[PDB]
Amino acid sequence: AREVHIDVNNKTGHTLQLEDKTKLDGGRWRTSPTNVANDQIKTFVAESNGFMTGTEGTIYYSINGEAEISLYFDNPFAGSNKYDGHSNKSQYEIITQGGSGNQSHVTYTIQTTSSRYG
Repeated sequence: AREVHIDVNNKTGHTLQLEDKTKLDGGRWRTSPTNVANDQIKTFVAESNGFMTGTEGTIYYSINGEAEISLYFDNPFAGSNKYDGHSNKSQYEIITQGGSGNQSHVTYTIQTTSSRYG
């Protein structure tokens, strides 16, 4: 019973549309991902359900015909948890901070990309 709690914080300027391709490679959804409104935070939760396995998956969101977001999480059996957030268009950026442990928590902040000085 490893669990992964997921906060998705939408700061994109648009609605995050959940894509059907969203998938759990291991485990099950206690609370499953939904669309998330601009300037909104929602929490989704996944449960590991077997012997010496863990929870692992990727949530995919669409930014209104404009871009694809991928949020990966892994709370393995033994090991370090792993997480990543990626945007297929340079105009969006994901901040990823997630927990260590067993009942773990990760927050993905989907934001507008900033321009770096000089």
